[PDB]
Amino acid sequence: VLDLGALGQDFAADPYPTYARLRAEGPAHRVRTPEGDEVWLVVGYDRARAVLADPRFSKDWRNSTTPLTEAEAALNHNMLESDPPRHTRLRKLVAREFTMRRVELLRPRVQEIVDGLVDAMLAAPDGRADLMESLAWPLPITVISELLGVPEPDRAAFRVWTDAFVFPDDPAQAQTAMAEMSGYLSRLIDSKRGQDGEDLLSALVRTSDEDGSRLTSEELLGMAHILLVAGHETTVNLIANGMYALLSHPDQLAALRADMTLLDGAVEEMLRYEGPVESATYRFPVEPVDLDGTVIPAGDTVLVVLADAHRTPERFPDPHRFDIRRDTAGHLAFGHGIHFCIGAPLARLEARIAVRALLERCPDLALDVSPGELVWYPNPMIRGLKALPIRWR
Ligand code: HEM
Ligand SMILES: CC[C@H]1OC(=O)[C@H](C)[C@@H](O[C@H]2O[C@@H](C)C[C@@H](N(C)C)[C@@H]2O)[C@@H](C)C[C@H](C)C(=O)/C=C/[C@H]1C
Repeated sequence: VLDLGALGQDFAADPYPTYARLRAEGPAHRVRTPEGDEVWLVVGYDRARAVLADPRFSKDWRNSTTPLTEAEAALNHNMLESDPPRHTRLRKLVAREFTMRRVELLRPRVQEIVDGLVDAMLAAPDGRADLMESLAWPLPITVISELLGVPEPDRAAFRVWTDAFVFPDDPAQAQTAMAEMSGYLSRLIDSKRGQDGEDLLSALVRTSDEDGSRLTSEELLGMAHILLVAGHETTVNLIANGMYALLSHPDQLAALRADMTLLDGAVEEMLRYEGPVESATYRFPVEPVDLDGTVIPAGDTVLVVLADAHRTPERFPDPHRFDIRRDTAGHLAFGHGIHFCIGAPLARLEARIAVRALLERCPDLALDVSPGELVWYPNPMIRGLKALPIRWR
């Protein structure tokens, strides 16, 4: 039983060697996450892609040996933590809001938010800033908050709750944060009743009130929570991890600067090279599963390591090479199967507009600290930085 906790920041900063080491012996391994969670890891691209879409692996806690806590049980009635038919029904409720055509209409506004954030950033007399605080965090929370209808003065509370979910001081902090967020969402939800709002939450509230059978109040709350949190810590880290990748690879940054039509390709390679999701969300086998000899008992917690999949040579030649011109087709940065990220088009839009704005307005943009000085968060499911110092002329 490998204990990831005893590996420290060394493993947090560069977990790849550890994963590949495990991939060499087999596809599934038992480990102890930093928080003390005894879980299973699935490494290797082929096995990883298969498991993500293998119906034998449920996301419904009723099939999990580990029980939900009281505060967690208040938010699990959402699509990411359910199997069909519930999943089918819940996702249908919002699929239409996230199509590429629907998201494209948001381009003008996303552009506004980015230009404003960059305007403010370039106001620094020293030509220095923390990209995490100036853009990576502000952009994502602003967009999703406007789509759902979260008042501006309430958006700060989320960075706090979100942090307590990722790198909580103690187990209790996370639980308290959930209870608070849970209480806030219920109040936000109730405040929309009778107000004729046209934001997504208001529509959902109307749907639930009209027929509690199509969307129960537990699910309304669950839906509001998943849409706000599943795309927060992820888009934030994509922007930051992606810019770090570019800034730590001068040659690639130059090629993109020279030819901006490589942008879309650059963004995909960022997802594949330094995607924010190191490990997918909890899966629980509904029956004992045998992965090439290793048997994962029913009920155990399983984590598909997307990061290791992205470094499998057979799938991505010269894995450790960050190449924006590389063939990325097949990466699992957004998952695979029925739970495939519903916010992918919106994630891609924000990332594309943010990367272009920095390259075209920050002359001689450069990393303002050495790669080795950067600090990464411990949590195995999330790949993200504590801060990203940058500078320009
Ligand atoms: C670059 C940013 C993003 C990445 C890399 C990402 C990644 C993922 C991944 C890996 C999954 C499935 C994981 C699993 O199967 O356990 C997923 C699911 C999901 N994502 Fe994203 N996501 C991002 C942005 C977004 C955005 C912007 C939203 C919100 C608008 C969002 C909403 C969701 C939801 C609600 C699900 C559940 C889908 C379902 O269960 O049917 N994601 N995302
Ligand atoms: C969709 C990929 C990202 O994951 C999340 O957003 C997960 C689902 C979210 O997980 C947990 O949030 C709690 C508030 C409720 C809990 N459930 C038991 C009711 C749910 O599993 C994040 C808060 C967890 C991780 C740490 C994260 O920040 C994002 C990870 C992405 C992989």
